[PDB]
Amino acid sequence: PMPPSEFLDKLMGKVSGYDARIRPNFKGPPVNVTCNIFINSFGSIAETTMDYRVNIFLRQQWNDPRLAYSEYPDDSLDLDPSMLDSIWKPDLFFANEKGANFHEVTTDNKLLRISKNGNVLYSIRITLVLACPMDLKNFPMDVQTCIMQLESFGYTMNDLIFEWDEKGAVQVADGLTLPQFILKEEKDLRYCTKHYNTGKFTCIEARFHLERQMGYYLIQMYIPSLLIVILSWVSFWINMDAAPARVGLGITTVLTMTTQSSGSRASLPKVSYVKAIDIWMAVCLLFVFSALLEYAAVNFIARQHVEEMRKLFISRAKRIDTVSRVAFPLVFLIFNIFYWITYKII
Amino acid sequence: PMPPSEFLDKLMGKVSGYDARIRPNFKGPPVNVTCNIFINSFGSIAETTMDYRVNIFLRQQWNDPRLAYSEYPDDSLDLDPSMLDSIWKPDLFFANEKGANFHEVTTDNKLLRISKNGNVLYSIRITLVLACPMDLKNFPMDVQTCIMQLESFGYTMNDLIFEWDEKGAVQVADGLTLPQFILKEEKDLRYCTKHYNTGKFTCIEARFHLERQMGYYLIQMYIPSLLIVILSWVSFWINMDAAPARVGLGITTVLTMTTQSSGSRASLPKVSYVKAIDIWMAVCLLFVFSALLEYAAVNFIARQHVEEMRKLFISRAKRIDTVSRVAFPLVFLIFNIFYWITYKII
Amino acid sequence: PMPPSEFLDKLMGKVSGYDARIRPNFKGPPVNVTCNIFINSFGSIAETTMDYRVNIFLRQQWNDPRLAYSEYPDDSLDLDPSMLDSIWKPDLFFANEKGANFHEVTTDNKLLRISKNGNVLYSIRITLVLACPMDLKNFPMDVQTCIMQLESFGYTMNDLIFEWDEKGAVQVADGLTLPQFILKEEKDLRYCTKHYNTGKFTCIEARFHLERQMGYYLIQMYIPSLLIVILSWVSFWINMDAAPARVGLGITTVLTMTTQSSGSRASLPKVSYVKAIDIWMAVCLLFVFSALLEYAAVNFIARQHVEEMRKLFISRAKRIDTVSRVAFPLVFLIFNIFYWITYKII
Amino acid sequence: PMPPSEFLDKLMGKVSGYDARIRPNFKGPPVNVTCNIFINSFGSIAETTMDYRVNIFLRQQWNDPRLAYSEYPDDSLDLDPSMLDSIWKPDLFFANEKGANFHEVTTDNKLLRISKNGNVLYSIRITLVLACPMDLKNFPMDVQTCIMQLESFGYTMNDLIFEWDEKGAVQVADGLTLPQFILKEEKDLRYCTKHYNTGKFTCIEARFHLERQMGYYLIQMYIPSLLIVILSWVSFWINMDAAPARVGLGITTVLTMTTQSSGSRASLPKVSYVKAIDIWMAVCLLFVFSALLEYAAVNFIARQHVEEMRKLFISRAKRIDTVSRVAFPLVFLIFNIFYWITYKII
Amino acid sequence: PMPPSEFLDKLMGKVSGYDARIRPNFKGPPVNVTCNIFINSFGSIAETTMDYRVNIFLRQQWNDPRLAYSEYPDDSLDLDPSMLDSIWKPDLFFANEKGANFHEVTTDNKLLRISKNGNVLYSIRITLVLACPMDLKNFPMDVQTCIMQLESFGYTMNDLIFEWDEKGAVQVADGLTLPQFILKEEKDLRYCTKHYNTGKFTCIEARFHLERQMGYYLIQMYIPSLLIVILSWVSFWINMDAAPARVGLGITTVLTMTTQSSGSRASLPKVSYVKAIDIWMAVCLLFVFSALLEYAAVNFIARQHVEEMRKLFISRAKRIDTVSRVAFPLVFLIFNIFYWITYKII
Ligand SMILES: *[C@@H]1O[C@H](CO)[C@@H](O[C@@H]2O[C@H](CO)[C@@H](O[C@@H]3O[C@H](CO)[C@@H](O)[C@H](O)[C@@H]3O)[C@H](O)[C@H]2NC(C)=O)[C@H](O)[C@H]1NC(C)=O
Ligand SMILES: *[C@@H]1O[C@H](CO)[C@@H](O[C@@H]2O[C@H](CO)[C@@H](O[C@@H]3O[C@H](CO)[C@@H](O)[C@H](O)[C@@H]3O)[C@H](O)[C@H]2NC(C)=O)[C@H](O)[C@H]1NC(C)=O
Ligand SMILES: *[C@@H]1O[C@H](CO)[C@@H](O[C@@H]2O[C@H](CO)[C@@H](O[C@@H]3O[C@H](CO)[C@@H](O)[C@H](O)[C@@H]3O)[C@H](O)[C@H]2NC(C)=O)[C@H](O)[C@H]1NC(C)=O
Ligand SMILES: *[C@@H]1O[C@H](CO)[C@@H](O[C@@H]2O[C@H](CO)[C@@H](O[C@@H]3O[C@H](CO)[C@@H](O)[C@H](O)[C@@H]3O)[C@H](O)[C@H]2NC(C)=O)[C@H](O)[C@H]1NC(C)=O
Ligand SMILES: *[C@@H]1O[C@H](CO)[C@@H](O[C@@H]2O[C@H](CO)[C@@H](O[C@@H]3O[C@H](CO)[C@@H](O)[C@H](O)[C@@H]3O)[C@H](O)[C@H]2NC(C)=O)[C@H](O)[C@H]1NC(C)=O
Repeated sequence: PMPPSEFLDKLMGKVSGYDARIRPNFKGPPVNVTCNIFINSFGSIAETTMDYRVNIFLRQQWNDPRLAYSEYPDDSLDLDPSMLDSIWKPDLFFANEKGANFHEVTTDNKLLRISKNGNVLYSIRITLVLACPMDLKNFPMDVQTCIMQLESFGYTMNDLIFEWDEKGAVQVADGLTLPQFILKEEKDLRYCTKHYNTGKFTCIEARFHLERQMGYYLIQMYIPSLLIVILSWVSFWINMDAAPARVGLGITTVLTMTTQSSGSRASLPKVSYVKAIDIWMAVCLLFVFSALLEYAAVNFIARQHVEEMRKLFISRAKRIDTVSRVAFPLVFLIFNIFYWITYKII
Repeated sequence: PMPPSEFLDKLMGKVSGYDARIRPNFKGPPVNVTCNIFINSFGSIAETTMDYRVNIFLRQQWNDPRLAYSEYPDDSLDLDPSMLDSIWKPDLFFANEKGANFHEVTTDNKLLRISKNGNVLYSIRITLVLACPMDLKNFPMDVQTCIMQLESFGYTMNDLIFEWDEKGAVQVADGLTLPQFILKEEKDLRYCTKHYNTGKFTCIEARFHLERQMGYYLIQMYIPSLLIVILSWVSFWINMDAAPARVGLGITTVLTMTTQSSGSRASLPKVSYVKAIDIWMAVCLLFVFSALLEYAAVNFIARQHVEEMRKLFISRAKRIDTVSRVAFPLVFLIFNIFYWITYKII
Repeated sequence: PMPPSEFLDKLMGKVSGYDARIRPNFKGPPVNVTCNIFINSFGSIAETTMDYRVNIFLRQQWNDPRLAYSEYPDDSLDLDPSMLDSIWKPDLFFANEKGANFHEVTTDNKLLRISKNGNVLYSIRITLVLACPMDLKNFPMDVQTCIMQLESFGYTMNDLIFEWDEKGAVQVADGLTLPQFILKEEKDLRYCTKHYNTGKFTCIEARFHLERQMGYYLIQMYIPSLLIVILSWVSFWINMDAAPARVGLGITTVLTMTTQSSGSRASLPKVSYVKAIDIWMAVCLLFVFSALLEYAAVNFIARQHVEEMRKLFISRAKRIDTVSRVAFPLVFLIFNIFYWITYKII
Repeated sequence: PMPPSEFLDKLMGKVSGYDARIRPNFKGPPVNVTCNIFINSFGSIAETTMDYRVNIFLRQQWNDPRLAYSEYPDDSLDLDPSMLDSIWKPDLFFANEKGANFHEVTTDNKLLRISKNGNVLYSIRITLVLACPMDLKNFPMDVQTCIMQLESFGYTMNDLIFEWDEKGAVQVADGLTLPQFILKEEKDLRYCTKHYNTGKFTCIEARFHLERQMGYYLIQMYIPSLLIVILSWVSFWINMDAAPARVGLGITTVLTMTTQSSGSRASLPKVSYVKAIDIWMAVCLLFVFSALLEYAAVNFIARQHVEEMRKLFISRAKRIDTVSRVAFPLVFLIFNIFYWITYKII
Repeated sequence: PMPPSEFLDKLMGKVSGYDARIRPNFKGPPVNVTCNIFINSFGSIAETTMDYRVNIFLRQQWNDPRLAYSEYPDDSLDLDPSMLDSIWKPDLFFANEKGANFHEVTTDNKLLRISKNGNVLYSIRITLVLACPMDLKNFPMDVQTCIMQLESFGYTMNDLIFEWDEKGAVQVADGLTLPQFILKEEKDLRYCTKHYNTGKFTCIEARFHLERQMGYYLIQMYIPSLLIVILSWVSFWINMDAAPARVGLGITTVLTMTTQSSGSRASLPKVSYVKAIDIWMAVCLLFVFSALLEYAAVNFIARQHVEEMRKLFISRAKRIDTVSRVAFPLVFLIFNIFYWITYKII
C-alpha cells in the first residue's frame, strides 16, 4: 500500500507545516543551489540583432530538509508537473533573456524527483534567445565569446547561492554542429555577482567560444576579389600602348569591385569601426583603380610628344607598361603576405 | 440509463482509488506505449534555419488496468477534452521541438476513447517546427534525411517504453505534395535511446528521405550558365584577328557570370565547404575568363611582329583563333561529361 | 418575472439531468449539424508558403431536445459567452488549419441562441491561414482553386454528420475585393469524407475559384520584354554592314534580358516544372541572342572575301541584313500568335 | 465607514438581484451606448497587406439603472479590473480587426467608474491592425480613406444601439505625426448598419482621410527620371553626325530607365490597373528610347548617299539632328504641363 | 515561531480589514509613488517602424499604512509572486507601449518586500518596444531624443502622483553598448501631465539622447562617393581632346552614382523632406554629370571649326580641358568645406 502521490500529499500538504512560500533552512545558512545545463540545440546566431538561440535542459539541485522522508521504502519519489507549484523552487532567471518560453507539448516538460535525505532534482526545458555583444574587428577570423548568466531575482546572497557542479557543468549533445561556427570544447565558468541598490544577488555564468568557419568567406568574397585583380592585369597586354578598350577594362573592374565591396556588408550590423573584410575590399579597390590611373598616365605621356624626339616619348610610354606589368604582382603579393600574418596569428 | 459521462466519473473519480498522478502497472513491468503518426501537412523546409514544419496526428495506445470496466454494455467510451486532465497520460515530447503548439479551434482537438479491457487510444493534433541538419555537399542532387524523435521526459526505461506499431507506423495524407522535394515511400524506423546523468530514457524515431526536384535548378542556374559560355564563343568570330568588341564581350560575360555565381547562393546557409552549384559556377567562370585571356594573348602576338616575317606573325595569331574555336567545345564538353556522372550516380 | 439567465440555468444546470459532455439524441440517430460561413476578409494569398488567410463567421445549427423549453413565453434565448462551456457543442475543426485563433476583443466574439423547439444557432468569428496547393503550369493565366474543409475530430459518422444549408451556404461581404485575384461567384460544395484507422469522420468542403488579374504582369513583364526585342532590332540599321556598336547592342540586350528572366521569379516557389512566364522569357531570350549571332555571321562573311569577287561577298553580307530585318518581325509575330491562343483558351 | 469596494459588492453581488448576463432596461427600450476614441499611435500603413496599425483609447458610456445608488455620499465609484467581469458590458467588436490585443502591463489597462444616476464610463486600451482597401489610381497624389467600424456581435438593433457623442467623437494626440502621410482634420461620422441572416446589428464608423507626402517621391523617382532625359539629350551633341558613342548613350539610358521603372514598384501590391508612377516611367521610357531610334535613323540616312548628291544627304542627316535637338524639349515640356494639371487638381 | 508567510496572511487576509481594491490613505492625500529604472538591454532601434526595444527593471516605492507591522522582529518581509495579487499596486502603464510583455521564466520575475513603517518596494522586469518620432533632417549627424513616459490609467492626480527619486532615477548597466548609437550620460527628467475628458492623470518621463556613430556612413557612403568623383576626373586626361572613351567614362560614373544615391536610402522611412545624405549624393551627382556635359561642350567646339582659323578652334577646345581640370578640384573642395561646417557644428 501507501502510493507515492498519496504519501507525498501528506509530506507537503496542510499537515506537517510545509509552506511553499518559505525557503529551506530559514533564519539560517543560505540555500546552495547547484546547476548544470544540457544544450540540445544551438545556433541561429544573428548579427543585426546580436543574439543567439539556445535550447537547454536546466537542471537544479538543492536540499530541502522538510522533504526528508524516512519510513517510505523507496529512494526517490518523482513528482509530475500537476503538483509542481506546491514545493519551494529557486527563482532563477537569465540576465539576458530577450524573450524566452517553456515547452508544453503533450505534458509540461518538467522533471522533479525527491531523494530520501532531501536532495531535490529539478530539470526543465527552456528555449532562450540570449544576447551577446559582437566584437567584429577582424570579422571573418574572429573568435566570439557569447555568454549566458543565471541570476536570482528575489533572494539576495545571504539567502540563496548559485554554484556550478564539478561533474561536467555544461554538457553538449552528441551531433550538435553549427552552419557557420564551431563550438570550442573549453568552456569558462566564473562568477558574475551583481550589486544593485536593492542588494547583492547571486550569479553564475558560462562562456562559449565561437570560432567562425573561414571556408565560406574564402569562396564568395576572397576569390572573386582576387580574380578581379587578375582581370585588371589584362589591360597591360591589350594593344601595349593605347586602346579604347583599356579604359573599358579600367572602368568596369571598379564598378563590380564597388558592388562587391558594398555587397559584402549586406547582412551586417552598422558598426562604427573598420573590419577585416573592409581592408581586403578597400585595398583591392586600389589595385583595380591604379590600373586605370596608369593608362591615364600612359595616354598623357604617349600623346604628348621630330626624329630624335620620336625615340624619346615612345620608349618612355613603353617603360611604364613593361615595368608596372611586373611591379603590381610584387605590390599585391607583398600585401597578401602582410594581410594574413596579421590576422591568422591573432 | 447509466450514461457514459456519469459512469466514467465513477471509474476515475474520488471512489475506486484512481489517481492520475500514478502510471499503470505500478511497482511492476513498464508501460508499453505504441505510437503512430498521420502527416497532414509537410514542408516549408528552410535552410537558413535548417528546419521543417510538419502537422501530425499523434496517436498513442497503452493499457490501463484501472480503467477496465466490465458491466457496462458498450465496447468503447469516448472522453471529451473537458475531462482530459483526469487520467494518466505519457509525458511524450520531441527532442527537436524548436517551438510547437496544439490546435484549439472550436474545441480542443484531442481524441480519447477507452476500450473494455483497458486499451486507451489518445489522438491529438500537433504542429511542429522540427530541426534537421542539412548536408549540402552535392546541393541540387542531394537526398536529405530529416528525422523526428519521440522521447519521454520524466519516466525512465524501467517505467515507460515507446514502440512503433507494426500496422503502418507512419501514414501520409493522400494528396500531400511538396514544392521543392519528393517524399520517398521507404521510411526508416529505429531506436534512439538516450543516456543522461539523470537516467536512460526511451526514444523512437522515424526517418524521412527527401529528394530534391532538380528541374528548378536546371532552368535558372544551369541553362543561363550554359548560354553564357556560348555567348563567350561569339568572340572567336568577331573580326577574326583584333577588335575593340572582343574585349567588350570578354569583360561582360565575366560580370554577369560573377553576379550569377553570387546570386545562386542568395538564400543558402553560409556553409564552410564547397557544394555542387559552386563548381558549376566556378568552372564555367574559367570558360568565360580564359576566352578573354586568349584575346589578350592574340593581341600580344599579332601586334608584336619584313616580307618573310609578315607571313610568320599573321599565320601564328590566326592559328590561336581557329584552334581554340574548336578546342573549347572539347574542354567544356569533357567537363560536362565528368560533372554529371559524378553526381547523378551518387 | 423569471429572467432568461436564471431560467436557463435551470434548463442546463444540476437539475433536469443536462450533461454538456453527451451529444443530443444519444443511443439514437446522429446529430445533423448544418453550417454556413460569411467571409469578412480574404487575401494575402502567398505562394512561397502556398497558403491564404480568411476571416469568417462560422455559423452552426443543430437540434438539442434537452434544451426544448415549453412554458417560457419568448421564442429565442440568447446566451452570452460566459456560460458558453455549459452546453454541448460540435467538435468542428479544419483539416488545413496551419494555425488559427479566435477573436476576444472587448468580449469573446461568440453568438448563441436557443429556440423553443431546440434549434441552436452558434456563430463564432475565426481567423484562418488555410493551405491550398498551387498549380502554376500557366502562371499569369491560371484559375486557382483553394478549398476549406470542415471535419469532426472525436465523433464518427454514426454520431455526427455535417451538412451545408440550402439557403446560401457561403456568403461573401459586399465590397470584398482582392489585389491580385477575383473571386468567382460559383462556389462548389461537395463531400470529403475521411477514412482513418480510428473510424470514418464527416467532412464538408467549399471550393473557391481564384482567377488572376493579368493586368499587372502585362505591364511589368510583357512590355519591357517586348520593348527589348524592338531594341535588338535597332542593330540591323546601325552602319548596315559592320560596327563596333552592333556587338554592344547585341551583348547588352541579353544582359538585362537575363536579369529580367531571373527577376520575374523573385517571389515564386521553386517548382519543378516550366511555367508560362518562363517560355515567354526563354523564347524572347532567343530573339535577343539570335540578333547577336547574326552579326557574328555577318562579320565572318563580310570580312572573309578581286574585281568580280568584290561584287560577291558584299552582296552576300548585305543579303543577310536586309532579309533578317523583316524575317524577325515574322518569326516573333508567328510565336506571339501561337503563345496567346494556347493560354487564353485554357 | 462604508468603503466603496465593500459597498459596491452589495450593489452587484448575490443580494439585490443583479445579473451581469442580462442587459439594462430588459424587455424595454434598447441600450444607447455612446462612444469616442483617442488615437495614441497611428501609422505603419502597409500596402502589400493593405492595413494600418492604430492604438486607441476606446471609451464607452451607457446607462444601467440597477447600479444607481442613492445614499452613498460620493458622485463616482471607480472599479478596478479585478472585478471587471461582474457587471454588464457591451459586446463591441471591430468588423475589420485582422488580429488585435489588449494591454496588460503592470495592471489590466481598463477604466470603469459608476456615477450616481447609473452613468457608466468604460475606457480600455486596444491595439488594432485595421484593414482598409487601397485605391492607387493616382499613386503619389492620392487621398486614402481608411475607416474603422464598431459593431455589436450578440445584440441586435432592438436591444443595443451604438452612437457617436457630439463632444468630439474622435480625439487625436497632440504631437501625432506620420512618416508618409498627413491626417486631415475633417473626420466623417456615419452609420454602417449591417443586415445578416441572423438579424440586423448596429454599427458606427469614422473615416480617416490620409493624404500622402509627395516630397519623398519627388526626390527618388521624379528627378533621376528627369535627369536621365537630360542625359539622353547629350547624344545630340556628340560628334554631330555619327559616333560609336551615341549608340552607347542610347542603350545605357534605356537600361537604368528600365531598372528605375521596375525598381519604383518594389514595395507595392500587384494591382491590376495602371497608376500614376507608371505613366511617368512609361512615357519617359519613350523619351530615352526615341533618342536611340533617331541615331538609327541618322546612321541610315547619312550612310546611304556624286558632287551634287553630296550636298543632299549631308544636309538631310544634319536637319534631323538640329531640329530634334530643340523639338524634344518641346514634346517633353508639353507632356510635363499635361501630367501635373491632370493629377494635382484631382 | 511565527513564519513570515503565515504572519503576512494575517496582515492582508480576511481579518484586519485589508482590501487590495482600495488605495492607501483613502479619502485623504494622494499616494506618492516614486520610481526608477535599470536598463538591462537597449537597441534594435528601427527607423522604418520608428521604435526602439528596451529591457528594464521597473522599481516602484510607495507607503501603505495598513501594512505597517509593529511586533514582528524583522525589518523587511519578502513576498513571492504567488500572493502578488493580494495587496494594492499602482496601475502604471507606458503611453507608448506598442506591445509589451512580462518575463515568466522559472518564476514570475517580480520582487516585493515590505518594510516596518509601510514602505513597499516593488521591482518587476518588463520588455518594451517604445515609440519615438525620428527627426532625420541631418541624417548621419543627428542626435535623436527618444523618450519613455510612465502614466497612471485609473487614478487621477488627486489620488496618485508619480515622481522620480533623487538617488539616480535612471541606472544603466555596466557594459551596455550600442551597434549604431552611443547613449549620452545626461538624461533629462521632466513632467508630461496629461489632460483628457475623463480627468488629469500623472505622468513622468525620461529623455534618452542618442548620438549616431558616423564611422559606418563615412566608409560605405562617403568614400565611394568621393572615389567616383576622382574617377570622373580621369576623363580630363584620356586623349586630351576627343575620344569614344570619355563618353564611356562620362556615362558610367553617373550610373553607379544613381545606384549609390538610390541604394543609400534602402532601409530608411519615406520622409517628406531632404536630408544630409541626399545633398551629398545629389551634389556629387552634379560633379559626375558636369564632367560629361564638358566633353559634350568640347566635342561641339573642337568638331565645329583655314590656316589662321586652325589655330583658333584648337586653342579654344584645349582651353576648356586644361582649366576645368583644375577648376573642379576647386569647386568640389569649396563645397566640401561648406558641407561639414554646416552639419558638424549643429
Ligand atoms: C552553503 O555553502 C556555504 C559556503 O560553502 C556554507 O557556508 C559555510 O558554512 C560553514 C559551516 O556553517 C562555515 O564554517 C564555519 O566557519 C566559521 C569561521 O568563519 C567557524 O565558526 C567554523 O570553523 C565553521 O566551520 C563557513 O565559514 C561558511 N562559509 C561561508 C563562505 O559562509 C553554508 O553553510 C552552506 N549552507 C548549506 C545549507 O549547506
Ligand atoms: C512491456 O514489454 C516488455 C518487452 O516486450 C515486457 O517485458 C517482458 O516481460 C515478459 C513477461 O514478464 C518477460 O518474460 C519473462 O522472461 C524471464 C527471463 O527473462 C522468465 O522468467 C520468463 O520466461 C518470463 O516469460 C520478458 O523477459 C520481458 N522482456 C524484457 C525485455 O523485459 C513487459 O512485460 C511489457 N509490459 C506490459 C505491461 O505489457
Ligand atoms: C440526420 O439525417 C439523417 C439523414 O438525413 C437521418 O437518417 C435517416 O433517418 C430516417 C428516419 O429515421 C430513415 O428513414 C427510415 O428508413 C428505413 C429504411 O432505410 C425505414 O425503416 C423507414 O422508411 C424510415 O423512414 C433514413 O433511412 C435515414 N437515412 C440515413 C442515410 O441514415 C437521421 O434520422 C437524422 N437525424 C436527426 C436527429 O434528425
Ligand atoms: C435610446 O434611443 C432611442 C432613440 O433615440 C430611444 O427611442 C425613442 O424613445 C422615445 C421614448 O420612448 C420615443 O418617443 C415616443 O414616440 C412615440 C411614437 O413613435 C410616441 O408614443 C411618443 O411621442 C413617445 O415620445 C421615440 O419614438 C423612440 N425613437 C426610436 C427611433 O425608437 C430610446 O428610448 C432610448 N433608450 C433609452 C434607454 O434611453
Ligand atoms: C504626497 O506629496 C504631496 C506633495 O509633495 C503632499 O501634498 C502636500 O501635503 C502637505 C501636508 O498635507 C501640504 O502642506 C500644507 O500646506 C497648507 C497650505 O497649502 C497648510 O495648511 C500647511 O502649511 C500644510 O503644511 C502641502 O501643501 C501639500 N502640497 C501639495 C502640492 O498638495 C501629500 O501630502 C503627499 N501625500 C502623502 C501620503 O505623503
